[PDB]
Amino acid sequence: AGWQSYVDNLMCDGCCQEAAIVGYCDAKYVWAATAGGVFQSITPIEIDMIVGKDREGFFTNGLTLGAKKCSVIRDSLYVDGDCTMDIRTKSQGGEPTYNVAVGRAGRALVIVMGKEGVHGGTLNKKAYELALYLRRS
Amino acid sequence: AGWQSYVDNLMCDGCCQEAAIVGYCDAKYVWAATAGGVFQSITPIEIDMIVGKDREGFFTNGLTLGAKKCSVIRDSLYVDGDCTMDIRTKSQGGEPTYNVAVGRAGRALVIVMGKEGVHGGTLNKKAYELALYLRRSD
Amino acid sequence: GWQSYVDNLMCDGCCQEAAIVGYCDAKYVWAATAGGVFQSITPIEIDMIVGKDREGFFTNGLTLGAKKCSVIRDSLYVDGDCTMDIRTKSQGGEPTYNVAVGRAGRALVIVMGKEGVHGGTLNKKAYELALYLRRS
Amino acid sequence: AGWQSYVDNLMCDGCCQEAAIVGYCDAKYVWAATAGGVFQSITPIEIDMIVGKDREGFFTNGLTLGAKKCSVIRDSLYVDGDCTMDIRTKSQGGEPTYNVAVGRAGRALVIVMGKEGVHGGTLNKKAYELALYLRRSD
Repeated sequence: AGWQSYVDNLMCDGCCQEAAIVGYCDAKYVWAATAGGVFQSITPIEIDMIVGKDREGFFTNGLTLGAKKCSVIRDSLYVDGDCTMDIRTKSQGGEPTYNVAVGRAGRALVIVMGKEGVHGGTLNKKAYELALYLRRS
Repeated sequence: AGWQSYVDNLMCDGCCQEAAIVGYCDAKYVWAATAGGVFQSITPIEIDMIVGKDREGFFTNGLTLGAKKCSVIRDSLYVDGDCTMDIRTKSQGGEPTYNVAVGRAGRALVIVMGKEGVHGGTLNKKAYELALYLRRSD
Repeated sequence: GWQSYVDNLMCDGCCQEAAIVGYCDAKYVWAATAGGVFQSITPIEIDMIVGKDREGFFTNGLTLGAKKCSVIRDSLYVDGDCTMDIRTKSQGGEPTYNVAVGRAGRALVIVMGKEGVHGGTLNKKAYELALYLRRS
Repeated sequence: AGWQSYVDNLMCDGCCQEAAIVGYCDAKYVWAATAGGVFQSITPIEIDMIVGKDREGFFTNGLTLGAKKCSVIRDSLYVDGDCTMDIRTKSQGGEPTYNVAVGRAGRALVIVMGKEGVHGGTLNKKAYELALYLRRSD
């Protein structure tokens, strides 16, 4: 019912270490996120970079999510028949990189970070399905 | 009971130049394909490379479809919650490349080749959607 | 072509008739299986199906290609659904057949099952195609 | 993650006054259900009546869910392409009847009771969708 339950739904199958529902329109802030993760720290400026008119800048300079440096693998956020972005965190102190997927609905963004080893396709479709569901709703 | 029916409905929105339904189990061959395209010439050996246990050999050496040299962008064919593969044809003398998507249903493979400029995400969800429809209709 | 979707619905063999009919601007049969009553669905009949009056057809019934029918369940505009469970009427010594309507964006998927084919089978058949057309 | 979360998923959109996930095979009992409702009281005997070989007895004598007398509107639990039952409670002390839908997955039953005025179609598809989802998993 609440947005936290939507995060619960995303975290249910166990392949995500974190999940979040983030507004990108007139309620541009984190609606709900996994407690204690980095998504709780996603800023309005970071959201702008994700949904911005410029779809080439993030490929050159990357982007941050909750101040976590990431790289863009594929941008399909505004392409025909899709509404996703495949991202991957940058490895720091020997840590493994993590896949991230964004699903864009009409008012919010579905963001998921996979646990170590989880494939981008799994996250892509997870993000896609909830985005589509929110769109009909 | 015609699979040529499905390829027609894949060619509707006009973003594809080719479309095909290809088996990868008992009926390892093209069931239906765009007339005049390379998908029409997909050999059993090629189907094997697509659905094989080896999910690294094609990234290293690429794969072919109807003999056309291609590269694998992403493999999500057997990964949790997905059933697609993002492919892209290679250029010989500067000609435009074309994105390709594979959608794995029960015993059938949905394969679509986009026109110039059509994004992989578009084709990925195009193949994904038809595969999902086929799976749900067990 | 829409005639591709109707011949698609005839694949599994549980149906004796299938059709794609418009209910908005293009209010007429787009495609139908040849030799059946569905080819003859009129705009007046499409109006009853998709009408604002969701009680009229229960009291007096409805017709598809002039075939007299009774509405079992109306889920066309209800939340989470987009179907209608119909059943043709017997005009004497004839077996009845179930019919299901699936409402997509601007189209209407209509399927008539053969004798013995249960309504739930047809309901999900229409539901699945309507869902595919919607998501796509 | 747990079973109560699946119940939470079913209750999210607000059209259900109650929801539950009930095992019908080797773990034939309520796995999770809405706190304080009637589904919490679903017995193994009631479960057997729902999934039993006899698909006609319940139309004649009705059936109970948590001791609550109900009637069967439609049985599609084992028909081709479907996996649901459309049930409806019987009105007692002037109260309104409530629609109920049962969706059958491989090992469990998705059961939902609509609020006053909620249509059978809504519950039918809600139950159908989660049962199909559970099936993709088991």
